[PDB]
Amino acid sequence: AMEKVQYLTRSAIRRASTIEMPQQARQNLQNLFINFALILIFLLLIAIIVMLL
Repeated sequence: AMEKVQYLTRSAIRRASTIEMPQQARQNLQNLFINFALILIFLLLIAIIVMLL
């Protein structure tokens, strides 16, 4: 049967059907912390280069 297909689906739904501790809560907080920080630093960096070009 299409187990590999239902595999991604089970993992896509895992958050509500087979998730560990708050996997996406802890990952969404980490991603935002790392994405927000890198986006903020890249913005402050690109902004500084504008005045230091």
